[PDB]
Amino acid sequence: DAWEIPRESLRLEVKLGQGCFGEVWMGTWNGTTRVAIKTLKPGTMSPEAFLQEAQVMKKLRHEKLVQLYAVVSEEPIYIVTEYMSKGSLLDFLKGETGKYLRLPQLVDMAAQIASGMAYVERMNYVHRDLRAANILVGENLVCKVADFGFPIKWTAPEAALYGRFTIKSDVWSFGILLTELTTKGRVPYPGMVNREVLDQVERGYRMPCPPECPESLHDLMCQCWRKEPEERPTFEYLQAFLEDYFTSTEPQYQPGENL
Ligand SMILES: Cc1ccc(C(=O)Nc2ccc(CN3CCN(C)CC3)c(C(F)(F)F)c2)cc1C#Cc1cnc2cccnn12
Repeated sequence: DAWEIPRESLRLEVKLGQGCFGEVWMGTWNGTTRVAIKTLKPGTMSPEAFLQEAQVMKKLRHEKLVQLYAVVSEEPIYIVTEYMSKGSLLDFLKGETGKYLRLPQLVDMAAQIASGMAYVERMNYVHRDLRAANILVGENLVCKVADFGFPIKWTAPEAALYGRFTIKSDVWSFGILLTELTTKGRVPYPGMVNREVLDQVERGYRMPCPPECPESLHDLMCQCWRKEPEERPTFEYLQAFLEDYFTSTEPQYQPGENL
């Protein structure tokens, strides 16, 4: 058991999520420390399929990966975790302060995610659904990699077509996630339906450079979007590249209207 707790500890205060097969609540733990809860909506998935997520989350422990705190085996099940106060990043980028973000805050932000995924990469694990809807945000623009568990527009074409879901198909996704950041949360492949994406991309189409995104950064995304998984960069290299960007790659970056 080890991470099992009682319902006596917890209190589910305001419903923040409304998942495929569950819900998500702000709360309080042992009446003191403020946490988040995944509640299985009963019948649907059962304590087998749902509770392999707590297995996986037990082994990972990293400063950019949402931290498991506790579990509740006896039904209804509450999977418990730290609370990211600004929520999902897609929400944050679309919300109040999205308009004030410039490219040093987005690229800093990006480097934290790459950090988390490098740790994921080190453990020989695949995420499978890397994107702005699976990144939570707390104060001071701290981002962490989360999971809320199909998206053609984020999934690599070798994983979408043939199921080769490797670390390097998360590398692909990271490049797309980068375009979300640089457009402020806009959906990939504007106007193009799932079917058009595959076909065009399959035939070499990549997203053009976002307006006011320098070309150096657009060369990074295309690096993630190479046709051969093994020629994609790595999260470590991407981490460093993003960390060093304004000294080593854009020292004449000058902020403008949007970025
Ligand atoms: C309550 C809660 C419960 C569970 C999870 C969760 O499922 N996390 C998770 C699951 C799996 C994986 C890794 N696998 C990927 C798949 N892969 C195939 C295998 C490995 C990881 C990761 F950390 F590794 F990324 C995280 C997140 C939250 C949240 C929250 C929260 C906190 N503040 C707010 C504010 C607004 C909204 N939500 N929220």
